[PDB]
Amino acid sequence: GSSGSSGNDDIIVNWVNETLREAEKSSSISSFKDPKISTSLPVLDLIDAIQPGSINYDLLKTENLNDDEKLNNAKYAISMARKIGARVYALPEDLVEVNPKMVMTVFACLMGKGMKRVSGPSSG
Repeated sequence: GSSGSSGNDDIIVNWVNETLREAEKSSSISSFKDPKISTSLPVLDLIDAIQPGSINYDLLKTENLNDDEKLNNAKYAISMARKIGARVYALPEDLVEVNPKMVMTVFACLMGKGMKRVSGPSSG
């Protein structure tokens, strides 16, 4: 749930964690500059957590990845985004190096659901 202050930019991380927690995922992040992101674990699981059936670990690697594999993972993650409707403008090449320069549109776009507004003072 959006328990807290729905709006801040720090929620971009909390959400990712929660969303995965409620989904019972083994992926997560610590900050916009998280290492695990290199494997696209938190970025891949985050999507599935919302729409089960898209991400198929079967095709994924998530095992001793490398400059080569790591990439394929980045390209796949972004691919799904658009599939579900996450028109993003970034490159999987920079994502492999946990670069917040391109990821700025990665998570942000996904967080598009978080930020919101209501008429009455409702918490959630």
